Amino acid sequence: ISADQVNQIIYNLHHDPFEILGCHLLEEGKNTKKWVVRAYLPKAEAAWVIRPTERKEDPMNSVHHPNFFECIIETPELNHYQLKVKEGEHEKVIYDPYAFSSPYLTDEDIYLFSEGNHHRIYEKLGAHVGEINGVKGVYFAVWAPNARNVSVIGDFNNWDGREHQMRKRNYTIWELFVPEIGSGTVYKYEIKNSEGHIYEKSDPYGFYREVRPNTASIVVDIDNIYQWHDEEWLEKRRNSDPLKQPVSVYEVHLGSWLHGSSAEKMPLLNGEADPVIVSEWNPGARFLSYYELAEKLIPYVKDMGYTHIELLPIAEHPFDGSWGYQVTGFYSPTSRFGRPEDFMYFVDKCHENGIGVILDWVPGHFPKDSHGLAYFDGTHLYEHADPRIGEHKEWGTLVFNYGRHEVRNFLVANVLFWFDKYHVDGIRVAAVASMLYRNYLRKEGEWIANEYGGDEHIEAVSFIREVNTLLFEYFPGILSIAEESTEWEKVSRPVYDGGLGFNLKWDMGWMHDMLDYFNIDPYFRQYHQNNVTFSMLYYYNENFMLALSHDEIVHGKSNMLGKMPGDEWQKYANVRALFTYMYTHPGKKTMFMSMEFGQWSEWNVWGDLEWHLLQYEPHQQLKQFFTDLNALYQQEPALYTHDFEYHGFEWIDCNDNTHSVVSFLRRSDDPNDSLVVVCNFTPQPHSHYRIGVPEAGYYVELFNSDAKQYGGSNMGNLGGKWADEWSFHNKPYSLDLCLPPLAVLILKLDPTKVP
Ligand SMILES: [Mg+2]
Ligand SMILES: [Mg+2]
Repeated sequence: ISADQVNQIIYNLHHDPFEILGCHLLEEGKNTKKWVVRAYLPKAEAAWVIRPTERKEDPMNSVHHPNFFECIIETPELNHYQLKVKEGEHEKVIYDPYAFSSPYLTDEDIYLFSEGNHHRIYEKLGAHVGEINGVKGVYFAVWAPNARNVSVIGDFNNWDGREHQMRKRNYTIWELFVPEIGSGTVYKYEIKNSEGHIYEKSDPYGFYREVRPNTASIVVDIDNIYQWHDEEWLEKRRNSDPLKQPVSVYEVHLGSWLHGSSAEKMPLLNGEADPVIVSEWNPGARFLSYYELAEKLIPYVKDMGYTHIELLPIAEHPFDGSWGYQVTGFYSPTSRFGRPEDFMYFVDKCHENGIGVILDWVPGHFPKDSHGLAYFDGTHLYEHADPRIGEHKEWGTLVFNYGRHEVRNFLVANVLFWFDKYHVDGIRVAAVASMLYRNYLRKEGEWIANEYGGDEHIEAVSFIREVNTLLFEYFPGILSIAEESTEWEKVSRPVYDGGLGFNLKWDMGWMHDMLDYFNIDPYFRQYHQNNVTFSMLYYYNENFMLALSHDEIVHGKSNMLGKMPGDEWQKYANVRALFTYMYTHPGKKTMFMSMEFGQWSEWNVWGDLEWHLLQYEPHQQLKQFFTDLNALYQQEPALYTHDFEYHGFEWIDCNDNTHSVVSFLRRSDDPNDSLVVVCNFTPQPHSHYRIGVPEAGYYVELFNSDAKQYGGSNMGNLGGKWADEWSFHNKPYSLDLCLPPLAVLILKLDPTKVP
């Protein structure tokens, strides 16, 4: 490029920057092509083009002006890239703002979509505000290859689409530009199938929707509604390994954390909306907006000291009682809580407070609701036609055809969509078994094996591996968390080693062992010491997340206090002992709303949590317990730097089944950060209980779950204990400890204490 062309850009004299900026073909070789990417990046000193799917990074060179950058790349196709921009000490990674000249589908878009490789198809499919033939309007496009006809109906044509019949491109996608209409436009697709049957559909790629039980899609100017402030958070995440840092997740169902009064409007960011009544049964109650939740949920979580909030599915879903797991609008955050920008505000505010956001994502199935993806164009389009692989008959739902390119693309681009437009920090997928197995909840003779005569769902395994590959390439440093309940191997291992590509797996065995153990009368725990210790035997096969989730405090299982035996005092002690053990055991941490203040009742999705309990000392003390334990967890490297290395854990002794006592070390990089954990899982206090420690010195009582401020009896070691030179548990030195009842101690050598 020439200096005059550059100067025309710098000084805003150029007639169309898209001629010069973005990705331009220079020449074709035999096997390859020469491309140039150009960017105008004012205030940037340096820049790179990332080809994340190819594992490649090329520097950009300043050309004629310090803020005008060129990068020449030889590669057959350059569809998938990001710009890295350095402004002083700070780096951001972005999509090229000059990637798309035109709002309409190109030959290239349609080709990539057909191969299932359009990682940004949601820029072109759906509804987009744009300019065609010199007029501002909205481009609509939808995949419906077998439709006889498709029309856009909406507010703008009184739901009569005779003048808004769409144009079929390449026998696969319907499009229409509509002039003068913009964001706020309420619309659906009217489809005639091959039999002449006419019916209405929500926009599969729709970015916003009316409030359930209404189903109309709404046009969003998704790139011009919110100003982000989280560049520093995103830089930090991209440049960190979340496996080497503290992850304590507060799991939340947004619709049932806290309700407001339905007698006022729902405040939004710089706006308001009609209240959304939580139900006909509880009509005085409304949901909080994403905006109110940003003002109330985020400081609450910040004060508790959790690192992450995990949301039950917020993709648009018709029925409250699905909890979100039955999705019909994969590309919009539910309108129950306001608008897309309100949710953007919520993620931005989490990032300002140093809190990450994980989404429950549901690529496994979708329900039969006629507004949604089911039998979309008069064929099994999104779902496989054979019900032996295309229905979960026990659930009444449909299974995506993962082998069909445009379906794979729908889902793969969907997971990227939440990281791109909503800046989320991870996903969790429930019931991965449901996807992995051809015989899942199917009886003999009602399923067919794969082409090798196995039960493995080959197309699903392949899909899951592509999701995790692309996710970590485009957004390094995220969390991809799986719950898989059948002992499938290498769930949280890289795809190159034959894994599924998650970086964490819920330890469901650990959950079952812990809740079965603490449910047992203390006298009888001696028959069940294996519940405490067994899960360290398979621990190193995956990167485990220790999750006590929503699923464990519904459907007659009781909330945590209700699972515990004894009087009120012992029930609380049991909770403190379990959670202190969970926070000191190797693995990341997940717990669900209500567990942190001792809600007695089960989680009820039709109401909000029992906040009135925090009027009373016992609930308050348990919340202070969790607050201090989260604080300890972020402050003690040995609790998080080596969760997944042998170095990080060693049993001291775990053979005293008779007294239900176990003890272990946690270690980190610095030997002086080592922690001695001692667990007493009966109400029998011990005056003198010897534990081997690795070195002489004073061992501080860093934490004691029986402290009086947690609702305990306040027994312990009055600040700490000097190690005797007294061989015990194959260790040179030992502590003569007081063990409080139904309690866990954490002790740390203070190597600079005065003898
Ligand atoms: Mg009509
Ligand atoms: Mg209530």
